[PDB]
Amino acid sequence: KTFKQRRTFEQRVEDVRLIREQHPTKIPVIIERYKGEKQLPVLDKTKFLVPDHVNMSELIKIIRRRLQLNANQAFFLLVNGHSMVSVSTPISEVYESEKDEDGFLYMVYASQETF
Ligand SMILES: COC(=O)c1ccc(NC(=O)C(F)(F)F)cc1
Ligand SMILES: [Cl-]
Repeated sequence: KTFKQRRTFEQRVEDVRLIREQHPTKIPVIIERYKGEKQLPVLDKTKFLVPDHVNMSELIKIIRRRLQLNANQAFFLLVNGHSMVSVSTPISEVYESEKDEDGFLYMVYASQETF
């Protein structure tokens, strides 16, 4: 079901190495619905190439636009399994501290803060 489950550590590593060589200015992001989630829809895809200059506040806005949410639907975004300390951090900086050993940046969303 989940991305890590579908692809071998070997395959996730190689894909990240390709994105480096074909989309060098992009952060390779895995974005996934919380397995519990009842309310929000599933995304049309899993793997996103995010411009390395957008901050986390703008990435939340992008995903809310991609889910076509409305103003008063709740949305929470975990990064590397935990809460974002700050939405104003640039995704280039977030990547350098929160990336996985395979080289993706893993995110999970829900309507509840309690995942
Ligand atoms: C130079 O701009 C692009 O080609 C480009 C890159 C990524 C995305 N999409 C997202 O950030 C996503 F996936 F989170 F919605 C949209 C356009
Ligand atoms: Cl690029």
